[PDB]
Amino acid sequence: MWFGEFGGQYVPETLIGPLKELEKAYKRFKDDEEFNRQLNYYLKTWAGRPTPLYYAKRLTEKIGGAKVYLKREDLVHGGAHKTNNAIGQALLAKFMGKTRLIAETGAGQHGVATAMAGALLGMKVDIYMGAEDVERQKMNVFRMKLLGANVIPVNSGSRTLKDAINEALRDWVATFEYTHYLIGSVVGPHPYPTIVRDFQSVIGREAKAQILEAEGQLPDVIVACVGGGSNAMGIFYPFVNDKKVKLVGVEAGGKGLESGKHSASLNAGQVGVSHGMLSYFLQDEGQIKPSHSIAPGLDYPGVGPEHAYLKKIQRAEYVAVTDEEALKAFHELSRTEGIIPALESAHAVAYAMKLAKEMSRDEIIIVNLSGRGDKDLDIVLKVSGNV
Amino acid sequence: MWFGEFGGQYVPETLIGPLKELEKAYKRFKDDEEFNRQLNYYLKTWAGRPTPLYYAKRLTEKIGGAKVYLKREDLVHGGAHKTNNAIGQALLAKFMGKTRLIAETGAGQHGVATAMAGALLGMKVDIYMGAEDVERQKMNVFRMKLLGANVIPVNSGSRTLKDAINEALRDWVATFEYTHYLIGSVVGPHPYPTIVRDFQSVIGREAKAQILEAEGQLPDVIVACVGGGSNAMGIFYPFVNDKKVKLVGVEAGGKGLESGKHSASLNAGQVGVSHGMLSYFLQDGQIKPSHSIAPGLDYPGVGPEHAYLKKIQRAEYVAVTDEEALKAFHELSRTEGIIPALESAHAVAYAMKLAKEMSRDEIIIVNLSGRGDKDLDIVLKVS
Ligand SMILES: N[C@@H](Cc1c[nH]c2ccccc12)C(=O)O
Ligand SMILES: N[C@@H](Cc1c[nH]c2ccccc12)C(=O)O
Ligand code: NA
Ligand code: NA
Repeated sequence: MWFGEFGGQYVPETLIGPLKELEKAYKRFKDDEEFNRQLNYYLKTWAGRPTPLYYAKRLTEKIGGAKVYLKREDLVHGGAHKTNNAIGQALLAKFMGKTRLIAETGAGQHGVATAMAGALLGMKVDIYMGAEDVERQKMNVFRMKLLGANVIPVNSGSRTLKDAINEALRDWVATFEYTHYLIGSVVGPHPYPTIVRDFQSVIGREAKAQILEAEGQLPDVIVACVGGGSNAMGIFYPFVNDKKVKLVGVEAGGKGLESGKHSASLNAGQVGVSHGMLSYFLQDEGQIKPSHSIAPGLDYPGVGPEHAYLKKIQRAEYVAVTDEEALKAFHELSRTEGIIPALESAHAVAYAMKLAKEMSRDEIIIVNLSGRGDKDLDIVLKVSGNV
Repeated sequence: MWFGEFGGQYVPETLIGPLKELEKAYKRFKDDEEFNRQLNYYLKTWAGRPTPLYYAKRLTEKIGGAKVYLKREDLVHGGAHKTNNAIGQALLAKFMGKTRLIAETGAGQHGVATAMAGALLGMKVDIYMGAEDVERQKMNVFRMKLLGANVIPVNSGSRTLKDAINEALRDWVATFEYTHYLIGSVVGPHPYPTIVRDFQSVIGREAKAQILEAEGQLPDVIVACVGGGSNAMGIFYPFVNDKKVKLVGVEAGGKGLESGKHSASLNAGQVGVSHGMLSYFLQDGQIKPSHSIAPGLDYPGVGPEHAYLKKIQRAEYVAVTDEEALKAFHELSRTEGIIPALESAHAVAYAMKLAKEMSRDEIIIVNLSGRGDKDLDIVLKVS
């Protein structure tokens, strides 16, 4: 339940029963031969795993530093790493005899992934989404509707991601017997941070095998963007015991760390409790304060407790990249490698480019390209302008 | 050169020189050890081949007849099969010493694939696109520019795909010494129909191996959508010599075959010469306009190798309306969690009707040629 001082089950007593049932089911099914057969089958044939590890040769040469590989989570079904978690939890839900899935979403990407997994497995899907995010993400709302999911606008509180999570928790207490609450990052009360990390760790396991095959050795650095932290945990976790491999999580620097408009919880937040977990949050008064990022998936005031832990024990380092830096990396990757990255993933690219220039040419960097940029074209069109 | 009577190389003297140079280069490089090491490496690490073969279990059980499998070309980098052709030809261009790629596009999808491949190999990319299509494909135009390509609006003639092809050809005769013309389907003069089919046949070879692993046998029917015909040939070509395997191409029925608003060249068109080849074209007489809700299927002509297959009766060709493809778009999204391209939805729509007639022991493979992210704006307006 804890990662050092972070994690826990900071929830009302009505949630402890449901969380214990989930913890017991997961402990049984995680190593069950039939569950993993079906999971791997769906990941292979429906999601398209494994994804490749791609040597960004032009980008490497242009910077003239370390070798930059991209783990291509942009190629999984739906365009983001979120699918790995959505399938895992939706299948777990089916094996527990649940008929309905609920989920929070802010950017809409998790909402879409949950709706896809729900469609696949013949399950009912309701997505809680803050009204401000509904307005901002008209196309993802439409994807969810096409996929057969029902989107429920959340009008309470700040009308955004944190409020959707709380409304989803309120639903789950009343409906847990037939409903699984499908959380979209390594956040929330135990066992969710563990379950989501476990279902994303396939990224790192593939990456480790692919890099040893491609280069005969472990990478020097692994770089991943961090919103809540699931894609980073997925690629990090199989290298945690490899002491030589530096892990770098990249948070949303927004308009700048001193601008007050960012989502860098580990960098500038404080220890706090929200959504069932003890972790780092941006807060003023005790009030969990609004976050910002040009990348909608990084727009969350908190962070997963396992990242707080890895930062505390200094196993991983955490940095911030601004909106402008990510936007330059989005354009740069597109025209240098013909890969349009997600704006979230562009933060990790942006940092990797700075980091490669310093490092030696014999050394190796893996960047987790967590998603594709199709979803972000409207945004980039507005902000970068038509060209 | 030819496929039965169809195909050929009916171009002026200014095109004979570059086309012959391309045939020699293609002969040289198609089986070269170094060329294939680079191609398979790019298809694996950058494009993400192989793509899976998916058993659509809920769709199959719902319909209650044949097992429907989907060849998941929607998962290739870029979201459509065209990437296969774009990499192969762009690589060929690099091996021939070319620094520039030109290409036609109407839907924008070949334009994006060529832009991506050009970015990948460090080549200049100019995309010829009709002004009517430039106006209807804002986001694909943005994608191309984002990928470092330039988009040259074509204002001659009907301001769409056929005219853009013509302008690229006029460019290529002037610039062939350093430019490769990257054609986007199995059309145009020899050797383009052969080259494009060869670069897409990876689809069919994977699908064959995959269905043998899953089911222990070849499929009873393969169903693919047909615009120019590159995704259909890709999946058809490895099964041509397997006599038991039925091949079904699905053209755009549009507003209806009786309506005059469709792109079913094989079904309702006449034989003629255009863009240096003998094939089927919709005719008024002269070549007339085409229409489909799926922009990728919106072309009045069709590949000569499909004309050949239709004649020998090796492959059967059918049409599916806008309405029918739309219903299949929604059905596959809701039932399987896969949002198909509207082009691909034509293939799904026909495979669904066909599955109903067939038995539960029998197998259909549908080429799911692309994903539907690009079509959401169009589907939103109709919805
Ligand atoms: N906001 C993103 C990612 C996300 C989902 N759930 C979260 C919980 C915490 C942090 C981030 C997330 C999305 O909905 O796609
Ligand atoms: N119109 C589609 C497909 C296409 C490209 N070139 C073609 C030539 C003939 C027929 C169709 C095509 C596109 O541009 O993406
Ligand atoms: Na955060
Ligand atoms: Na046609």
